[PDB]
Amino acid sequence: SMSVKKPKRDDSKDLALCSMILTEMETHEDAWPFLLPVNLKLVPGYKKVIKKPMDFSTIREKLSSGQYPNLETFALDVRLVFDNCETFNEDDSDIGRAGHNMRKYFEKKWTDTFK
Repeated sequence: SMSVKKPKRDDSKDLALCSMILTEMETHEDAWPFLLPVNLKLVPGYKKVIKKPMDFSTIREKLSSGQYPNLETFALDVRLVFDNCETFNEDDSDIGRAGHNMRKYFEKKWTDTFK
């Protein structure tokens, strides 16, 4: 509350560390469904069904231009990429499986880097 603060967690490396995580996501072999925005002209249903499209290139541009106020807003956009994938793709598909694998990969890097 006013003039009563919890001890200051060091957040000065968060930007660099989120960039490293995102690099590792970009270079994973199952990243290919997620590297670029879904083409809304060429994928029937996507525009109407997926209210907030997100992809790694879009996260990379937001990261690079100071559009994440903190590390939690960054994790929300990464998770959105996988939540979107699960909304649109059967679990038993190459893309569905890719999404589950990437989410698992991300969540471990996240816990190990920050928790």
